[PDB]
Amino acid sequence: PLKPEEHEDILNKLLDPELAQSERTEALQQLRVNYGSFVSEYNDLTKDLSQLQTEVEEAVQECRNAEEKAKKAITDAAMMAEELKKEQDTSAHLERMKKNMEQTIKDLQHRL
Amino acid sequence: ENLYFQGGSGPLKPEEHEDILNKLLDPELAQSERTEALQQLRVNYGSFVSEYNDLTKDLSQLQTEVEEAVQECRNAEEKAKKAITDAAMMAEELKKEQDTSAHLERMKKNMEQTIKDLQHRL
Repeated sequence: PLKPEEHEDILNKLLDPELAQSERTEALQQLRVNYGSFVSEYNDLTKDLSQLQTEVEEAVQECRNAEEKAKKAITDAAMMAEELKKEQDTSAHLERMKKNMEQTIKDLQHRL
Repeated sequence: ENLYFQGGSGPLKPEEHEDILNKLLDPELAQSERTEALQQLRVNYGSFVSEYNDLTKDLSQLQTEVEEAVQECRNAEEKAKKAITDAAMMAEELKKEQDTSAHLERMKKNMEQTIKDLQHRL
């Protein structure tokens, strides 16, 4: 888009009514094209901004999903860790009884 | 209700800008109405460039804001996958230990019956 000082210069060249009609129409073309392109680019950058805001919110919502999924996973892992410890104790106890009964069987086998 | 412009008007519409351009085309136009029309274009353009610059800087901040949000989302999703994989591993080891305990329970009864039979043989 034209800078305000360049727009002003076109305005001041158009201030002379003695200006040649070829440069008069040329300057009028400059303002016309510049303004049409300006409104187009303005509208373009406007919708770009509204979409970028939706882009932010979607990213934040994908972050809300991810952080909550992680937290649930961490809690479930801790719960299973507690349950695993209990089961390890049961297996250790059952292993010791297996050894005890293995020893008892050998004694019985030697006595028969 | 634009507050960048004179009055509550917003930017000139392309047809209104064009009408002013066609008023400056008249060689009979009064020099006072020529200066008036040039003033219209001047005020409108300065006010429009002001609002344009503001929405311009707004865009760069949303762009940095997007990437920071997406990268904090990349992190969060990576954290979640790490957590879920650890949860899966804990589930597998818990399943293995539950299988081991069931096996040992079956073995205990088997040996209990064996002991009884052997003891009855004494």
